[PDB]
Amino acid sequence: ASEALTMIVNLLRSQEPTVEQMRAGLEAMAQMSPLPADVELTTVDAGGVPGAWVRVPESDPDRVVLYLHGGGYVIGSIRTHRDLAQRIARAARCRVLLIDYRLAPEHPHPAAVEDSTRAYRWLLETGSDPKRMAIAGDSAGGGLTVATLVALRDAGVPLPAAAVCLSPWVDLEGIGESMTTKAAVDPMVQREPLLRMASMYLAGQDPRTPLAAPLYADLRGLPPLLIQVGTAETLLDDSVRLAERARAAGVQVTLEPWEDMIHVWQAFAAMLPEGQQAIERIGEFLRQHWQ
Ligand SMILES: O=C(O)c1ccccc1C1c2ccc(O)cc2Oc2cc(O)ccc21
Ligand SMILES: O=C(O)c1ccccc1C1c2ccc(O)cc2Oc2cc(O)ccc21
Repeated sequence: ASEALTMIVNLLRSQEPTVEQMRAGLEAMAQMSPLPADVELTTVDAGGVPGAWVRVPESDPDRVVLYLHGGGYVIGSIRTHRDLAQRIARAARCRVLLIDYRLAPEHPHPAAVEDSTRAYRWLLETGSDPKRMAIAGDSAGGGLTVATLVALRDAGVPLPAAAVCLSPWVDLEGIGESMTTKAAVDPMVQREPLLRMASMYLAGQDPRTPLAAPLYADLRGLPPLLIQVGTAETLLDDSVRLAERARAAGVQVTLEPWEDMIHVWQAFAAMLPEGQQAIERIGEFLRQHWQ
């Protein structure tokens, strides 16, 4: 991989923090991403879920990604993922709706899925067309993407044109082979912090609850899925198992394992070339499915 990957890995290598410390730490890290001056942010009440529109000059205003941020269902915000959102808006030439879905442990499962489905229904109510829509998310948000599609389908809501999972988290038990075999080469995600966040999200519910852990959900009738994942990830086998399940359910899956990439490497696109290349691919995938 690019020499820039070492710079990122060193940043990650330099760190039992409380939830408040984890949240503040991510908000602090996000301050380092300068938001380009051509990015227009509009805060909105997305049908009872706080949100922000992210638009850039070449945003086709009728095309919309509902973006679901990562953070283990415990941390992250509209602000932490605003840079990833503006980069997707730019590559996909669309508007992005970022939502502040309810977080655990304060608001356990299924609050995140209630919020994501409510925001999607609100986009429909306010005139967005599903054939010009997609849902996308990273890590916990990638699992939330799959759960949101399952929940919308089950409620008879029309599904979007496509969906995008970046290093999705879909196994809340961490029993993928890669959780052991890639532990040595993953500088961000290990089994223990995952299980702690799963514990906060589940609040004693079955860890195979389908809308929490969509590795166990019925995926039949989902729209075309792009899964991007790094081979230097403990969560590699979450993407592999998700692709297996979706394909067995007849879903059109593109599984893209990026050699040597780390967890949500797209987030480091300002300094990591493979990050910007992966976002350009997301843009191409979405524009393909919107044609
Ligand atoms: O990053 C910013 O926009 C900013 C600018 C001036 C003062 C403070 C901030 C923020 C900020 C700076 C340091 C830090 O540790 C975190 C941090 O978090 C936020 C969060 C916001 O919602 C909104 C703003 C900030
Ligand atoms: O590490 C786990 O398996 C786990 C699971 C559920 C809740 C909390 C944790 C733990 C945990 C979470 C992340 C972290 O940074 C530190 C941490 O440490 C421990 C230590 C334990 O002895 C025992 C458990 C944990």
